Amino acid sequence: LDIQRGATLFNRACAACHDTGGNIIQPGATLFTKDLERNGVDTEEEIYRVTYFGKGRMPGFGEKCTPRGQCTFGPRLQDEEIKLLAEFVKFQADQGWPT
Ligand code: HEC
Repeated sequence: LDIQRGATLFNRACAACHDTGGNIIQPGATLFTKDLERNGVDTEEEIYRVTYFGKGRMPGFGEKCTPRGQCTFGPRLQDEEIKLLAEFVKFQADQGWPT
């Protein structure tokens, strides 16, 4: 994957909530491997799905995310952007979110 492009997109679309792989809103639902595993989402395909459709307090970002209330009120992300993000998150989680 394009690490730098992924990092740039993550840093503007995700980082304020998932700061350095964390979760400033919801303890226990970080992007670290152990939390992803406990939540049943430690795969690229599952990370993509939750990014696309959202879950609870997390908005989803997909073009076809529905209904409006469960999705970002900002611009939707393209499929290719969400794929890049899912690959980036999986890679970072595998690496332990290096600083
Ligand atoms: C705050 C407004 C958020 C933004 C912006 C993004 N995410 Fe998020 N995310 C947020 C919450 C509150 C949660 C927990 C939802 C729940 O009730 O389970 C999540 C969860 C995820 C997960 C799953 C993590 C886990 O179960 O341990 C992933 C993979 C995830 N979020 C990814 C992600 C990406 C790629 C984002 C940018 C496009 C993004 N989130 C934005 C809060 C917020």
